[PDB]
Amino acid sequence: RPEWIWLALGTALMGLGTLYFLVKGMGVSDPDAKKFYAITTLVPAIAFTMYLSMLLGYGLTMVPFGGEQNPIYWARYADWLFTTPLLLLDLALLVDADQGTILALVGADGIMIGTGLVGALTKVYSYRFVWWAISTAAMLYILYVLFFGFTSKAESMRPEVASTFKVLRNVTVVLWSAYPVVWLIGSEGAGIVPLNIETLLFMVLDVSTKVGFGLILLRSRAIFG
Amino acid sequence: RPEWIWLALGTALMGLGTLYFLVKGMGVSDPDAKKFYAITTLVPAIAFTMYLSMLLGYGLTMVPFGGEQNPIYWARYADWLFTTPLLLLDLALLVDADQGTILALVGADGIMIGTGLVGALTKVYSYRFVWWAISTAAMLYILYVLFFGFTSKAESMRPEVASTFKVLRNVTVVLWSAYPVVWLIGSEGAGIVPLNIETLLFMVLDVSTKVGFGLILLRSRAIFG
Amino acid sequence: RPEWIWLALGTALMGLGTLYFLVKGMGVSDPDAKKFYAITTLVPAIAFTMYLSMLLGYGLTMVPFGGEQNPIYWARYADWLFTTPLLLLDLALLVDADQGTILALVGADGIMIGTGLVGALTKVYSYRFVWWAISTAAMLYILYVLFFGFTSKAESMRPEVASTFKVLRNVTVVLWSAYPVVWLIGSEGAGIVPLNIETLLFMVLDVSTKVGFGLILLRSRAIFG
Ligand SMILES: CC(C)CCCCCCC[C@@H](C)CCC[C@@H](C)CCO[C@H](CO)COCC[C@@H](C)CCC[C@H](C)CCC[C@@H](C)CCCC(C)C
Ligand SMILES: CC(C)CCCCCCC[C@@H](C)CCC[C@@H](C)CCO[C@H](CO)COCC[C@@H](C)CCC[C@H](C)CCC[C@@H](C)CCCC(C)C
Ligand SMILES: *C/C=C(C)/C=C/C=C(C)/C=C/C1=C(C)CCCC1(C)C
Ligand SMILES: *C/C=C(C)/C=C/C=C(C)/C=C/C1=C(C)CCCC1(C)C
Ligand SMILES: *C/C=C(C)/C=C/C=C(C)/C=C/C1=C(C)CCCC1(C)C
Repeated sequence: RPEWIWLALGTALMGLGTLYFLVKGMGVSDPDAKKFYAITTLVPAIAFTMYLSMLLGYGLTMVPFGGEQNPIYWARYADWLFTTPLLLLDLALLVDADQGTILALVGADGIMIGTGLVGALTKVYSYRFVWWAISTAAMLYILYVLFFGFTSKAESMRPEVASTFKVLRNVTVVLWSAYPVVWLIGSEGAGIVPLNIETLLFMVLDVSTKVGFGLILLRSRAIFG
Repeated sequence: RPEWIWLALGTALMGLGTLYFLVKGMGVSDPDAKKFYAITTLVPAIAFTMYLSMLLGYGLTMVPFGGEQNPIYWARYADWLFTTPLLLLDLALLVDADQGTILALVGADGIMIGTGLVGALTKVYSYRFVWWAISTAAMLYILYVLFFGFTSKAESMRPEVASTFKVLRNVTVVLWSAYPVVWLIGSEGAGIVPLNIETLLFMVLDVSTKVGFGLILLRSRAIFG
Repeated sequence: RPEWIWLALGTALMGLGTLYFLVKGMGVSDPDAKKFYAITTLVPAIAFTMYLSMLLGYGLTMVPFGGEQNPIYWARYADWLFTTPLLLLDLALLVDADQGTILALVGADGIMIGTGLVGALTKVYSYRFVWWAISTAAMLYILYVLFFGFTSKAESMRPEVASTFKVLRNVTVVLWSAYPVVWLIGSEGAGIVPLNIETLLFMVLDVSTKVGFGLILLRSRAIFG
């Protein structure tokens, strides 16, 4: 299958991302730095396994909608289900967010992937978009809290915290919101962009939001207590 | 389908419930009130999505048992899986429960929905009831802790706490135990009550245990620190 | 089916395990002893439900690999998914492990069962072993942290803690690593050992790692604060 190379290239990059983070994580014995290193290595590990599941073709399935037999990488939702809230925890711990606010976001994130998955496998075409919309909605809630609520409390901590957060926020804020767009125009939605392009688009995005995101966070001197 | 209206009416009520709670939650910046507001809005959000999934027919499936092809809304279990422990957490935080007790209840709740679901999709008629029984059993465990162990510690806190808890306990204690009953006589079990009635019965129950429940809790002056 | 008796025997042992733990747990009102009792009872309850689901034949499924139709107790992965991380929590709470480290382990455990399941239901034979290997790899990570990281901080606490831990570690360290071996040689992998034997092998293992493990822990005077 044409996108095979993109799934390979992502399996690889996620692999190396995990291993790098795993080694870079050796000899870190601060409770706070641990937490971070822990979460930030899980994302690409989980990501790695799902990229491989897609590469080997275990993450793939045939959903009928549109009078056609459309291909749907369901693995992506299995992956995101776990990676995406972890990624949020990273941000939340950093700014020192309320037990409350975290539960809020994870809840929202859950629903977001939750509905997105439902969407992806729905057999009535127009219906899929109702799911998209609901998910897209949950996203706007995350992006809100991240942008408004978080930047407030982010700005009332150490110089290194606020800075690192701000970059990490920005990256997420931008790249995260690219996913629904891709979804919509892609084979899950309109079928405007072809699968091989969609996969590549997603593949670049994932690598960035995870390894890229991770590289920034774990490199910073801001993960410490 | 006859119950379509009940699923609509519940989608709606859960929708509004979520939105009411979402707005009512704006401008609440106490760490404790947040926690509550967060949990109590997830419930109806999750509930909203699952009611919609049933309405659109994504939460529905055909399970054969009894030499028939019986309609099972599986989405209910996907819903309850998450909503029900959250609801417990609400009660648990209110009384200031031990880290232990909470894990106890969530585990029990898990098993209750867990087996419930297993029961619901079991193809051997008599077998379903074994599952019912096991689930019904875990329920009696929660209702216990709630009634005995919780009311103890509930009673050794502020006046507003004990009061609010007591109502909330009562509401849960009564309406929660109605679910198995309905399950049993309904199309999951005996098939005495018809699906459309079952759905309405369930719909009324859900709206109460969630929005109803929530309305009470979020209105009280007892969610604060 | 030949192994029916083994699943029965396990259902039974897990049942009694649960009930014993449930009774023995009455009248324990220390926050730390609660936590432990809570987790250690969940394992066998969860275990009980999945051994029944396997006995009743709800946990079973036909996976095609090797040009044959192989039988795969998928329930095992449903069980382990939850039992195995709880088992680790028990160990981690005991030694007083970092929020970080726990999250680390649970993560690894998730991936372990995560991939194991993927493996079990994979339709390409050689493929199954790639999953095994990845899973087996996560295991080595858990066994490491348990053996190296944990024994360090374990040895810097009370005499009773270090001792009990050391036993519990050892039991886990040995018995846990038997599972992959069994998997490989069994009907999931090579199909060297027969299912009825595999089941018996697993059956003994589960009972030991759960009830046995639990009997040791809950009997000890080290679960207290
Ligand atoms: C707050 C609100 C409630 C928000 C909820 C959003 C609900 C919207 C539901 C969409 C619904 C009106 C149906 C859209 C399909 C539309 C193309 C026409 C219906 O069927 C077509 C035949 O006419 C199928 O064409 C197949 C041929 C293809 C070439 C497809 C047409 C090309 C279009 C560019 C893609 C259109 C489909 C979706 C992107 C529509 C909604 C997108 C929007 C939410 C960004
Ligand atoms: C501590 C214990 C281990 C736990 C106990 C769990 C085991 C219970 C399993 C019962 C099992 C032997 C099956 C019972 C069915 C029995 C009435 C036979 C009639 O079955 C009918 C035809 O064969 C099925 O159609 C159905 C047609 C119906 C419309 C007929 C009406 C009569 C009844 C209402 C049939 C339904 C049976 C259930 C109500 C079972 C009782 C539940 C009870 C535990 C509250
Ligand atoms: C590592 C993967 C990450 C960080 C993925 C993030 C994914 C999203 C934010 C996906 C969002 C979606 C919507 C908002 C609309 C519906 C389609 C989805 C699931 C692609
Ligand atoms: C918002 C939904 C709530 C609070 C649902 C609560 C549901 C239950 C307590 C269901 C219980 C069941 C049993 C105890 C017996 C078996 C059947 C079930 C799953 C309906
Ligand atoms: C109560 C059950 C317990 C403690 C189970 C532990 C199970 C494992 C450690 C299973 C491990 C596996 C691998 C490491 C390789 C692939 C096959 C598995 C899933 C059997």
